[PDB]
Amino acid sequence: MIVDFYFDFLSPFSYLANQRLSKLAQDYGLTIRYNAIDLARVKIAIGNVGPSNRDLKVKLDYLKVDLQRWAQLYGIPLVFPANYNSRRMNIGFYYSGAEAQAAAYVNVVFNAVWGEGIAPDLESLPALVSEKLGWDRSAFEHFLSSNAATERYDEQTHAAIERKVFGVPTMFLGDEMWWGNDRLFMLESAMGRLCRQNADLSS
Amino acid sequence: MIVDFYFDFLSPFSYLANQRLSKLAQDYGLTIRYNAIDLARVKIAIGNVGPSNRDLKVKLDYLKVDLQRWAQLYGIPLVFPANYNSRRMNIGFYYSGAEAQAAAYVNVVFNAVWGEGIAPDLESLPALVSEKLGWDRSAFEHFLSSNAATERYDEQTHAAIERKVFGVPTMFLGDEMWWGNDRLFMLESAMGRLCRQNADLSS
Ligand SMILES: N[C@@H](CCC(=O)N[C@@H](CS)C(=O)NCC(=O)O)C(=O)O
Ligand SMILES: N[C@@H](CCC(=O)N[C@@H](CS)C(=O)NCC(=O)O)C(=O)O
Ligand SMILES: O=C(O)C(=O)/C=C\c1ccccc1O
Ligand SMILES: O=C(O)C(=O)/C=C\c1ccccc1O
Repeated sequence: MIVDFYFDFLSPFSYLANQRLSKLAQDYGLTIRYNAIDLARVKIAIGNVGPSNRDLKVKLDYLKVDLQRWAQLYGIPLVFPANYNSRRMNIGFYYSGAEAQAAAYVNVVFNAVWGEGIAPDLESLPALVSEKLGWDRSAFEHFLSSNAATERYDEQTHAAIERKVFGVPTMFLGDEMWWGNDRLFMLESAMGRLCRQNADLSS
Repeated sequence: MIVDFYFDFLSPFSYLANQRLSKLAQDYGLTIRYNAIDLARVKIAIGNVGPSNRDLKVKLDYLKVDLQRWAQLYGIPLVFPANYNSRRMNIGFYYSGAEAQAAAYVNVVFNAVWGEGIAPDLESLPALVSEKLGWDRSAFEHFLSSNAATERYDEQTHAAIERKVFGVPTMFLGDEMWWGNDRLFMLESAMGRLCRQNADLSS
Protein backbone atom coordinates (compact mmCIF):
# COMPACT_ATOMS: atom_id res chain seq x y z
CA MET A 1 0.00 0.00 0.00
CA ILE A 2 1.48 3.45 -0.98
CA VAL A 3 1.04 6.90 0.65
CA ASP A 4 2.57 10.03 -0.91
CA PHE A 5 3.83 12.32 1.85
CA TYR A 6 4.63 15.99 1.18
CA PHE A 7 6.56 17.96 3.76
CA ASP A 8 8.98 20.90 4.39
CA PHE A 9 11.46 20.55 7.27
CA LEU A 10 10.42 24.00 8.49
CA SER A 11 6.98 22.59 9.49
CA PRO A 12 6.39 21.30 13.09
CA PHE A 13 3.13 19.76 11.95
CA SER A 14 5.13 17.87 9.37
CA TYR A 15 7.51 16.69 12.12
CA LEU A 16 4.52 15.24 13.96
CA ALA A 17 2.99 13.72 10.77
CA ASN A 18 6.36 12.18 9.93
CA GLN A 19 6.70 10.51 13.37
CA ARG A 20 3.19 9.00 13.07
CA LEU A 21 3.70 7.86 9.44
CA SER A 22 7.08 6.32 10.22
CA LYS A 23 5.47 4.23 12.93
CA LEU A 24 2.90 2.99 10.44
CA ALA A 25 5.75 2.19 8.09
CA GLN A 26 7.64 0.27 10.84
CA ASP A 27 4.67 -1.36 12.61
CA TYR A 28 2.57 -2.24 9.56
CA GLY A 29 4.99 -1.97 6.63
CA LEU A 30 3.03 0.84 4.90
CA THR A 31 5.03 2.25 1.92
CA ILE A 32 5.74 6.01 2.04
CA ARG A 33 6.82 8.03 -0.98
CA TYR A 34 8.53 11.07 0.44
CA ASN A 35 8.53 14.53 -1.17
CA ALA A 36 10.48 17.50 0.34
CA ILE A 37 8.94 20.65 -1.04
CA ASP A 38 9.10 24.42 -0.71
CA LEU A 39 6.10 25.42 1.47
CA ALA A 40 6.84 29.08 0.57
CA ARG A 41 6.56 28.46 -3.12
CA VAL A 42 3.44 26.39 -2.80
CA LYS A 43 1.70 29.18 -0.78
CA ILE A 44 2.76 31.87 -3.27
CA ALA A 45 1.45 29.68 -6.07
CA ILE A 46 -2.07 29.70 -4.65
CA GLY A 47 -2.04 33.36 -3.66
CA ASN A 48 -1.63 32.69 0.07
CA VAL A 49 0.51 35.73 0.73
CA GLY A 50 -0.64 37.23 4.00
CA PRO A 51 1.45 37.09 7.23
CA SER A 52 2.40 33.54 8.21
CA ASN A 53 1.24 31.96 11.46
CA ARG A 54 4.84 32.32 12.66
CA ASP A 55 4.50 36.11 12.37
CA LEU A 56 1.18 36.37 14.35
CA LYS A 57 2.18 36.26 18.02
CA VAL A 58 -1.24 35.54 19.54
CA LYS A 59 -1.85 32.63 17.14
CA LEU A 60 1.68 31.33 17.46
CA ASP A 61 1.33 31.29 21.29
CA TYR A 62 -1.61 28.90 20.86
CA LEU A 63 -0.06 26.74 18.13
CA LYS A 64 2.99 26.16 20.43
CA VAL A 65 0.55 24.71 23.02
CA ASP A 66 -1.19 22.65 20.31
CA LEU A 67 2.19 21.29 19.16
CA GLN A 68 3.14 20.32 22.79
CA ARG A 69 -0.19 18.60 23.15
CA TRP A 70 0.41 16.37 20.16
CA ALA A 71 4.07 15.78 21.11
CA GLN A 72 2.83 14.52 24.49
CA LEU A 73 0.25 12.33 22.81
CA TYR A 74 2.93 10.83 20.59
CA GLY A 75 5.52 10.55 23.42
CA ILE A 76 8.19 12.67 21.60
CA PRO A 77 10.03 15.96 22.39
CA LEU A 78 9.25 19.04 20.31
CA VAL A 79 11.64 22.00 20.52
CA PHE A 80 11.53 25.08 18.28
CA PRO A 81 14.72 25.78 16.35
CA ALA A 82 16.09 29.28 16.08
CA ASN A 83 14.92 29.81 12.47
CA TYR A 84 12.84 28.22 9.69
CA ASN A 85 15.60 28.21 7.06
CA SER A 86 14.87 24.71 5.72
CA ARG A 87 15.98 25.07 2.07
CA ARG A 88 19.34 23.33 2.36
CA MET A 89 18.00 20.32 4.29
CA ASN A 90 14.93 20.08 1.98
CA ILE A 91 17.32 19.95 -1.05
CA GLY A 92 19.52 17.34 0.83
CA PHE A 93 16.55 14.92 0.86
CA TYR A 94 17.17 14.38 -2.93
CA TYR A 95 20.58 12.81 -2.13
CA SER A 96 18.80 9.84 -0.62
CA GLY A 97 18.49 6.68 -2.73
CA ALA A 98 16.27 3.83 -1.54
CA GLU A 99 13.10 3.97 0.58
CA ALA A 100 14.98 2.92 3.69
CA GLN A 101 17.65 5.65 3.20
CA ALA A 102 15.05 8.32 2.29
CA ALA A 103 13.08 7.49 5.44
CA ALA A 104 16.20 7.46 7.54
CA TYR A 105 17.18 10.89 6.19
CA VAL A 106 13.77 12.36 6.82
CA ASN A 107 13.63 10.92 10.35
CA VAL A 108 17.16 12.04 11.30
CA VAL A 109 16.68 15.58 9.99
CA PHE A 110 13.22 15.98 11.57
CA ASN A 111 14.45 14.69 14.88
CA ALA A 112 17.45 17.05 14.77
CA VAL A 113 15.49 20.17 13.77
CA TRP A 114 12.15 19.70 15.72
CA GLY A 115 13.11 16.96 18.23
CA GLU A 116 16.26 18.78 19.40
CA GLY A 117 15.64 22.25 18.12
CA ILE A 118 18.80 22.42 15.96
CA ALA A 119 18.70 25.32 13.39
CA PRO A 120 18.06 23.78 10.01
CA ASP A 121 20.69 26.06 8.43
CA LEU A 122 23.36 25.17 10.98
CA GLU A 123 26.55 24.93 8.82
CA SER A 124 27.62 21.61 10.37
CA LEU A 125 24.22 19.95 10.12
CA PRO A 126 24.98 18.28 6.72
CA ALA A 127 28.08 16.72 8.28
CA LEU A 128 26.22 15.63 11.41
CA VAL A 129 23.47 14.03 9.28
CA SER A 130 26.09 12.39 6.96
CA GLU A 131 27.77 10.75 9.94
CA LYS A 132 24.47 9.37 11.20
CA LEU A 133 23.49 7.88 7.82
CA GLY A 134 26.96 6.65 6.88
CA TRP A 135 27.18 9.06 3.95
CA ASP A 136 30.23 10.72 2.40
CA ARG A 137 30.16 14.15 4.03
CA SER A 138 31.96 15.84 1.28
CA ALA A 139 29.88 14.26 -1.58
CA PHE A 140 26.71 15.26 0.38
CA GLU A 141 27.81 18.87 0.86
CA HIS A 142 28.82 19.11 -2.79
CA PHE A 143 25.37 17.79 -3.82
CA LEU A 144 23.66 20.41 -1.58
CA SER A 145 25.16 23.26 -3.60
CA SER A 146 24.73 21.57 -7.06
CA ASN A 147 22.49 22.99 -9.77
CA ALA A 148 20.97 19.50 -10.20
CA ALA A 149 19.93 19.33 -6.52
CA THR A 150 18.06 22.62 -6.74
CA GLU A 151 16.48 21.49 -9.98
CA ARG A 152 15.24 18.25 -8.39
CA TYR A 153 13.75 20.29 -5.48
CA ASP A 154 12.11 22.75 -7.90
CA GLU A 155 10.70 19.81 -9.94
CA GLN A 156 9.09 18.13 -6.93
CA THR A 157 7.61 21.37 -5.58
CA HIS A 158 6.19 22.00 -9.05
CA ALA A 159 4.68 18.46 -9.17
CA ALA A 160 3.12 19.10 -5.74
CA ILE A 161 1.52 22.39 -6.94
CA GLU A 162 0.16 20.53 -10.01
CA ARG A 163 -1.38 18.03 -7.62
CA LYS A 164 -3.16 20.91 -5.75
CA VAL A 165 -0.98 20.67 -2.69
CA PHE A 166 -1.24 24.02 -0.88
CA GLY A 167 0.44 23.25 2.49
CA VAL A 168 2.23 20.63 4.56
CA PRO A 169 2.07 17.88 5.83
CA THR A 170 -0.08 16.55 2.97
CA MET A 171 -0.75 12.86 2.39
CA PHE A 172 -2.36 11.19 -0.63
CA LEU A 173 -3.81 7.65 -0.78
CA GLY A 174 -5.30 6.93 -4.19
CA ASP A 175 -7.35 10.00 -5.16
CA GLU A 176 -7.82 11.22 -1.59
CA MET A 177 -5.66 13.98 -0.10
CA TRP A 178 -5.53 15.03 3.53
CA TRP A 179 -3.67 18.02 4.92
CA GLY A 180 -2.49 17.98 8.54
CA ASN A 181 -1.09 15.61 11.14
CA ASP A 182 -4.60 15.97 12.67
CA ARG A 183 -6.04 14.24 9.59
CA LEU A 184 -3.90 11.09 9.80
CA PHE A 185 -6.84 9.34 11.57
CA MET A 186 -8.73 9.69 8.29
CA LEU A 187 -5.84 8.27 6.35
CA GLU A 188 -5.64 5.39 8.87
CA SER A 189 -9.34 4.64 8.42
CA ALA A 190 -8.96 4.66 4.60
CA MET A 191 -6.00 2.27 4.99
CA GLY A 192 -8.05 -0.14 7.22
CA ARG A 193 -10.84 -0.19 4.60
CA LEU A 194 -8.46 -1.09 1.83
CA CYS A 195 -6.83 -3.80 4.02
CA ARG A 196 -10.28 -5.34 4.72
CA GLN A 197 -11.36 -5.31 1.06
CA ASN A 198 -8.09 -6.89 0.04
CA ALA A 199 -8.64 -9.57 2.75
CA ASP A 200 -12.22 -10.19 1.41
CA LEU A 201 -13.83 -9.19 4.72
CA SER A 202 -15.55 -6.43 2.88
CA SER A 203 -16.73 -6.24 -0.68
CA MET B 1 -19.00 21.40 34.19
CA ILE B 2 -18.72 24.59 32.00
CA VAL B 3 -17.23 25.08 28.48
CA ASP B 4 -17.01 28.53 26.89
CA PHE B 5 -17.73 28.25 23.17
CA TYR B 6 -16.81 31.05 20.74
CA PHE B 7 -18.23 31.00 17.25
CA ASP B 8 -19.31 33.12 14.20
CA PHE B 9 -22.22 31.83 12.11
CA LEU B 10 -20.12 32.36 8.98
CA SER B 11 -17.84 29.45 10.04
CA PRO B 12 -18.54 25.86 8.77
CA PHE B 13 -16.05 24.54 11.28
CA SER B 14 -18.09 26.24 13.95
CA TYR B 15 -21.24 24.56 12.58
CA LEU B 16 -19.53 21.19 13.04
CA ALA B 17 -18.16 22.10 16.52
CA ASN B 18 -21.63 23.27 17.54
CA GLN B 19 -23.29 19.97 16.48
CA ARG B 20 -20.72 17.94 18.46
CA LEU B 21 -20.93 20.21 21.56
CA SER B 22 -24.72 20.19 21.52
CA LYS B 23 -24.67 16.40 21.62
CA LEU B 24 -22.41 16.52 24.66
CA ALA B 25 -24.82 18.99 26.21
CA GLN B 26 -27.82 16.70 25.47
CA ASP B 27 -26.19 13.30 26.11
CA TYR B 28 -24.08 14.21 29.14
CA GLY B 29 -25.55 17.51 30.37
CA LEU B 30 -22.32 19.49 29.81
CA THR B 31 -22.94 23.26 30.30
CA ILE B 32 -22.06 25.49 27.32
CA ARG B 33 -21.60 29.25 27.58
CA TYR B 34 -22.15 30.54 24.09
CA ASN B 35 -20.42 33.60 22.58
CA ALA B 36 -21.24 34.88 19.03
CA ILE B 37 -18.31 36.97 17.91
CA ASP B 38 -16.98 38.82 14.89
CA LEU B 39 -14.32 36.52 13.33
CA ALA B 40 -13.31 39.46 11.07
CA ARG B 41 -12.59 41.73 13.97
CA VAL B 42 -10.72 39.10 15.91
CA LYS B 43 -8.42 38.40 12.88
CA ILE B 44 -7.77 42.12 12.30
CA ALA B 45 -6.96 42.46 15.99
CA ILE B 46 -4.08 39.99 15.74
CA GLY B 47 -2.81 41.24 12.40
CA ASN B 48 -4.18 38.31 10.40
CA VAL B 49 -4.98 40.33 7.32
CA GLY B 50 -3.98 38.27 4.31
CA PRO B 51 -6.52 36.67 1.92
CA SER B 52 -9.02 34.43 3.71
CA ASN B 53 -9.27 30.71 3.00
CA ARG B 54 -12.56 31.50 1.25
CA ASP B 55 -10.65 33.61 -1.29
CA LEU B 56 -7.98 30.93 -2.11
CA LYS B 57 -9.63 28.58 -4.60
CA VAL B 58 -7.17 25.68 -4.39
CA LYS B 59 -7.35 25.62 -0.58
CA LEU B 60 -11.09 26.13 -0.52
CA ASP B 61 -11.54 23.15 -2.90
CA TYR B 62 -9.82 20.97 -0.29
CA LEU B 63 -11.55 22.45 2.76
CA LYS B 64 -14.96 21.70 1.10
CA VAL B 65 -13.88 18.01 0.98
CA ASP B 66 -12.64 18.18 4.58
CA LEU B 67 -15.99 19.68 5.67
CA GLN B 68 -17.95 16.87 3.85
CA ARG B 69 -15.75 14.31 5.53
CA TRP B 70 -16.62 15.56 9.00
CA ALA B 71 -20.30 16.04 8.09
CA GLN B 72 -20.38 12.37 7.08
CA LEU B 73 -18.64 11.36 10.28
CA TYR B 74 -21.21 13.28 12.30
CA GLY B 75 -24.19 12.11 10.17
CA ILE B 76 -25.35 15.69 9.26
CA PRO B 77 -25.79 17.64 5.97
CA LEU B 78 -23.43 20.51 5.19
CA VAL B 79 -24.38 22.92 2.42
CA PHE B 80 -22.59 26.19 1.62
CA PRO B 81 -24.77 29.30 1.73
CA ALA B 82 -24.50 31.94 -0.93
CA ASN B 83 -22.53 34.40 1.24
CA TYR B 84 -20.79 34.74 4.62
CA ASN B 85 -22.74 37.80 5.79
CA SER B 86 -23.26 36.60 9.38
CA ARG B 87 -23.38 39.94 11.26
CA ARG B 88 -27.15 40.16 11.70
CA MET B 89 -27.56 36.57 12.93
CA ASN B 90 -24.48 36.89 15.20
CA ILE B 91 -26.06 40.02 16.79
CA GLY B 92 -29.46 38.13 17.06
CA PHE B 93 -27.81 35.59 19.41
CA TYR B 94 -27.85 38.34 22.14
CA TYR B 95 -31.68 38.30 22.11
CA SER B 96 -31.60 34.86 23.67
CA GLY B 97 -32.21 34.59 27.42
CA ALA B 98 -31.63 31.26 29.18
CA GLU B 99 -29.17 28.48 28.32
CA ALA B 100 -31.87 26.40 26.71
CA GLN B 101 -33.04 29.32 24.50
CA ALA B 102 -29.46 30.36 23.63
CA ALA B 103 -28.66 26.79 22.59
CA ALA B 104 -31.86 26.51 20.64
CA TYR B 105 -31.06 29.75 18.80
CA VAL B 106 -27.54 28.69 17.97
CA ASN B 107 -28.71 25.25 16.77
CA VAL B 108 -31.58 26.60 14.64
CA VAL B 109 -29.44 29.28 12.98
CA PHE B 110 -26.50 26.92 12.34
CA ASN B 111 -28.78 24.29 10.90
CA ALA B 112 -30.47 26.87 8.65
CA VAL B 113 -27.24 28.48 7.39
CA TRP B 114 -24.84 25.43 7.13
CA GLY B 115 -27.31 22.50 7.32
CA GLU B 116 -29.60 23.90 4.60
CA GLY B 117 -27.38 26.47 3.00
CA ILE B 118 -29.70 29.44 3.66
CA ALA B 119 -27.93 32.86 3.21
CA PRO B 120 -27.32 34.25 6.66
CA ASP B 121 -28.43 37.72 5.49
CA LEU B 122 -31.67 36.45 3.97
CA GLU B 123 -34.19 39.22 4.92
CA SER B 124 -36.80 36.73 6.16
CA LEU B 125 -34.40 34.63 8.21
CA PRO B 126 -35.10 36.54 11.48
CA ALA B 127 -38.80 35.82 11.02
CA LEU B 128 -38.20 32.17 10.16
CA VAL B 129 -35.99 31.75 13.25
CA SER B 130 -38.54 33.65 15.45
CA GLU B 131 -41.30 31.25 14.39
CA LYS B 132 -39.17 28.24 15.24
CA LEU B 133 -38.24 29.52 18.72
CA GLY B 134 -41.65 30.96 19.55
CA TRP B 135 -40.28 34.51 19.64
CA ASP B 136 -42.02 37.79 18.82
CA ARG B 137 -40.87 38.41 15.26
CA SER B 138 -41.25 42.09 15.44
CA ALA B 139 -39.48 42.49 18.86
CA PHE B 140 -36.64 40.28 17.48
CA GLU B 141 -36.23 42.33 14.30
CA HIS B 142 -36.31 45.56 16.28
CA PHE B 143 -33.58 44.19 18.60
CA LEU B 144 -31.42 43.26 15.56
CA SER B 145 -31.20 46.90 14.47
CA SER B 146 -30.82 48.35 18.04
CA ASN B 147 -27.72 50.19 19.20
CA ALA B 148 -27.71 48.01 22.33
CA ALA B 149 -27.58 44.78 20.28
CA THR B 150 -24.52 45.96 18.37
CA GLU B 151 -22.94 47.08 21.61
CA ARG B 152 -23.47 43.65 23.21
CA TYR B 153 -21.88 42.00 20.11
CA ASP B 154 -18.93 44.44 20.19
CA GLU B 155 -18.48 43.78 23.95
CA GLN B 156 -18.32 40.00 23.55
CA THR B 157 -15.94 40.15 20.58
CA HIS B 158 -13.74 42.46 22.65
CA ALA B 159 -13.82 40.02 25.62
CA ALA B 160 -12.84 37.20 23.23
CA ILE B 161 -9.83 39.21 21.90
CA GLU B 162 -8.78 39.90 25.53
CA ARG B 163 -8.90 36.16 26.12
CA LYS B 164 -6.50 35.62 23.14
CA VAL B 165 -9.14 34.13 20.91
CA PHE B 166 -7.89 34.49 17.32
CA GLY B 167 -10.37 32.29 15.38
CA VAL B 168 -13.44 30.08 15.61
CA PRO B 169 -14.67 27.60 16.84
CA THR B 170 -12.74 28.11 20.09
CA MET B 171 -13.54 26.27 23.32
CA PHE B 172 -12.20 26.93 26.82
CA LEU B 173 -12.32 24.54 29.81
CA GLY B 174 -10.62 26.05 32.84
CA ASP B 175 -7.35 27.58 31.61
CA GLU B 176 -7.13 25.42 28.49
CA MET B 177 -8.22 26.70 25.07
CA TRP B 178 -8.61 24.65 21.92
CA TRP B 179 -9.32 25.99 18.46
CA GLY B 180 -11.10 23.80 15.91
CA ASN B 181 -13.82 21.17 15.69
CA ASP B 182 -10.84 18.80 15.12
CA ARG B 183 -9.67 19.55 18.68
CA LEU B 184 -12.91 18.57 20.44
CA PHE B 185 -11.35 15.12 21.16
CA MET B 186 -8.88 16.95 23.39
CA LEU B 187 -11.65 18.79 25.13
CA GLU B 188 -13.51 15.47 25.57
CA SER B 189 -10.43 13.89 27.15
CA ALA B 190 -10.02 16.86 29.53
CA MET B 191 -13.70 16.50 30.46
CA GLY B 192 -13.31 12.71 31.19
CA ARG B 193 -10.32 13.47 33.47
CA LEU B 194 -12.27 16.01 35.46
CA CYS B 195 -15.26 13.60 35.72
CA ARG B 196 -12.95 10.85 37.07
CA GLN B 197 -11.27 13.11 39.63
CA ASN B 198 -14.63 14.35 40.82
CA ALA B 199 -15.76 10.68 41.14
CA ASP B 200 -12.56 9.87 43.17
CA LEU B 201 -11.37 7.31 40.60
CA SER B 202 -8.34 9.45 40.10
CA SER B 203 -6.52 11.69 42.50
N1 LIG C 1 -4.31 21.52 11.58
C1 LIG C 1 -2.94 21.26 11.15
C2 LIG C 1 -2.30 22.38 10.35
C3 LIG C 1 -1.05 22.10 9.53
C4 LIG C 1 -0.44 23.45 9.12
O1 LIG C 1 -0.83 24.50 9.78
N2 LIG C 1 0.50 23.48 8.21
C5 LIG C 1 1.22 24.68 7.79
C6 LIG C 1 2.73 24.32 7.84
S1 LIG C 1 3.27 23.62 9.46
C7 LIG C 1 0.66 24.99 6.46
O2 LIG C 1 0.60 24.04 5.46
N3 LIG C 1 0.24 26.24 6.24
C8 LIG C 1 -0.41 26.55 4.95
C9 LIG C 1 -1.87 26.96 5.15
O3 LIG C 1 -2.34 27.24 6.29
O4 LIG C 1 -2.62 27.08 4.14
C10 LIG C 1 -2.29 19.95 11.62
O5 LIG C 1 -2.69 19.72 12.75
O6 LIG C 1 -1.30 19.44 11.03
N1 LIG D 1 -8.62 22.72 11.68
C1 LIG D 1 -9.86 23.45 11.89
C2 LIG D 1 -9.82 24.91 11.46
C3 LIG D 1 -10.88 25.87 11.95
C4 LIG D 1 -10.80 27.16 11.10
O1 LIG D 1 -10.15 27.08 9.97
N2 LIG D 1 -11.45 28.23 11.48
C5 LIG D 1 -11.52 29.48 10.74
C6 LIG D 1 -13.02 29.86 10.67
S1 LIG D 1 -14.10 28.51 10.03
C7 LIG D 1 -10.62 30.40 11.48
O2 LIG D 1 -10.76 30.59 12.84
N3 LIG D 1 -9.70 31.06 10.79
C8 LIG D 1 -8.74 31.90 11.52
C9 LIG D 1 -7.31 31.38 11.37
O3 LIG D 1 -7.00 30.51 10.52
O4 LIG D 1 -6.40 31.88 12.08
C10 LIG D 1 -11.07 22.67 12.42
O5 LIG D 1 -11.03 21.55 11.94
O6 LIG D 1 -12.04 23.23 12.99
O1 LIG E 1 5.88 29.14 6.88
C1 LIG E 1 4.77 29.17 7.44
O2 LIG E 1 3.73 29.54 6.85
C2 LIG E 1 4.67 28.76 8.84
O3 LIG E 1 3.97 29.42 9.61
C3 LIG E 1 5.43 27.52 9.29
C4 LIG E 1 5.75 27.52 10.66
C5 LIG E 1 4.77 27.18 11.71
C6 LIG E 1 3.46 26.83 11.38
C7 LIG E 1 2.55 26.52 12.39
C8 LIG E 1 2.95 26.57 13.73
C9 LIG E 1 4.26 26.91 14.06
C10 LIG E 1 5.16 27.22 13.04
O4 LIG E 1 6.43 27.56 13.36
O1 LIG F 1 -13.66 34.46 7.13
C1 LIG F 1 -12.77 33.60 6.96
O2 LIG F 1 -11.57 33.81 7.27
C2 LIG F 1 -13.12 32.31 6.37
O3 LIG F 1 -12.38 31.82 5.53
C3 LIG F 1 -14.39 31.62 6.85
C4 LIG F 1 -14.95 30.75 5.90
C5 LIG F 1 -14.42 29.39 5.66
C6 LIG F 1 -13.33 28.90 6.39
C7 LIG F 1 -12.84 27.62 6.13
C8 LIG F 1 -13.44 26.83 5.16
C9 LIG F 1 -14.53 27.31 4.43
C10 LIG F 1 -15.01 28.59 4.69
O4 LIG F 1 -16.07 29.06 3.99
